[PDB]
Amino acid sequence: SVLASCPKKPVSSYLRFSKEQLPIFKAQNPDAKTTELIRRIAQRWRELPDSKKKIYQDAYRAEWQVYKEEISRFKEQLTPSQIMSLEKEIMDKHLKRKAMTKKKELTLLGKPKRPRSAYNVYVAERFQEAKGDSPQEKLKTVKENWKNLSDSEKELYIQHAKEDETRYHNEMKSWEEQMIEVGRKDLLRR
Amino acid sequence: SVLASCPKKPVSSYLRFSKEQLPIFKAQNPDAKTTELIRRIAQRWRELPDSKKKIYQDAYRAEWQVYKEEISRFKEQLTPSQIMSLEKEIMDKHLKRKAMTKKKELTLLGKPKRPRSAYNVYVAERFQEAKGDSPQEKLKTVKENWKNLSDSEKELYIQHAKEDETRYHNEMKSWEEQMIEVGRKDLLR
DNA sequence: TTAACAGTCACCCCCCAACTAA
DNA sequence: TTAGTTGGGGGGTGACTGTTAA
DNA sequence: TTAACAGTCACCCCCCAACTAA
DNA sequence: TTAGTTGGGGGGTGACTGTTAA
Ligand SMILES: [Mg+2]
Ligand SMILES: [Mg+2]
Repeated sequence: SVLASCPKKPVSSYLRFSKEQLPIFKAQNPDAKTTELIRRIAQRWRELPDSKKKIYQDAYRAEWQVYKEEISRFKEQLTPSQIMSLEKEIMDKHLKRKAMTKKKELTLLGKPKRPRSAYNVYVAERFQEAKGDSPQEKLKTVKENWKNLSDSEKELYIQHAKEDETRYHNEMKSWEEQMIEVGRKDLLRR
Repeated sequence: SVLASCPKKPVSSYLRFSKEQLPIFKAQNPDAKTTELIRRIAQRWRELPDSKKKIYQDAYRAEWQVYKEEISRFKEQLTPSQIMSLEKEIMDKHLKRKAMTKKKELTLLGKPKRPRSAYNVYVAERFQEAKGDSPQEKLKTVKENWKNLSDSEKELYIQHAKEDETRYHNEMKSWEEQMIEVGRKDLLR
């Protein structure tokens, strides 16, 4: 909101060149992957004479002066609630990024999945079957049938969830052992 | 601060017992460490019959109903800016705790200080002599003097800065080997 | 370090809810 | 308490390939 | 997982600014 | 950029001893 309307920083010399060169590179090489294009765009930039590189840098320097003005004026007109709101959206964005990043790291390290409850096994073995014109609607049907489920049938799912608790404790022991060895005792359950 | 005036959740049964016992234990054992008293308080709690622990738990349950009311009333009168401020205050406190925890740990583990620059070694030797009756004011007089320092005499501090940098590397090497024994690649790069 | 550009991909997050380890 | 787990549609995003500089 | 109580200790934080590795 | 480093005054706080439960 306040962060969305906040002036952004100008784009440095190379990225200006890249932004403009990517479409003309993509047009001439349609089935070439973007990584391949950027590799060559970067080459062209490094092979570009400094008389021309400078032109892109001068544009950036002049834009930096517009930005310095725009951000100063923007921050002067912000009320205390808007300043704290801006600070809160920045930190909230930063924490979601940092969370997502650590969830990706833990997945690459091969961290075991947490235990699947008796309800989770019911969702797994009874989702796609149940009526519903949407996944949200299908979960409500599964939840309604989970409540209506007899105590004899609940014991079928309680058992599967008991076997998954055993598999979590065994998998966590090996993973945690492995993590001590890889020098990552910080990841262990305290 | 919205958070400061925010009703706090009731203390659970053990902590109620602790709050009341600590003064009695402290009076009867004046030269005992608080840690030693809490250890004994925790044992008296463990040893307390469940008929008596249930009394402390009933107080808590009844107190939880007062809290549910007080927090509901409090949140209804909060403004969108105050709601957003409270949420920010809670998260800010949480992050400061997590930062401090990592700073204390590194200090516990004996992590060395980073390398200090020519400007740092300059304010380390001449801060005393600097004019001012406040640390903030008298540090300001060394900045305008750091600028007015000729580059020839400024070179005298950059040699002594690198003298310290070599010491930092030797301490860092010893600490990092002692940390791979703890088993923490998380603390290295 | 990391945000600043972009096309494609493959992975994560939100929501619906319930359950439960940390 | 939070967060992650079952399901997936329909959004959102870091890594990849690069350089610059705040 | 962490907030909820407390006494003591040995730090840490935040301000003023400049400088600089990551 | 951020964060940490030089200085310290003037407050703030996690570890330590513990259990409960949101
Ligand atoms: Mg997303
Ligand atoms: Mg990139």
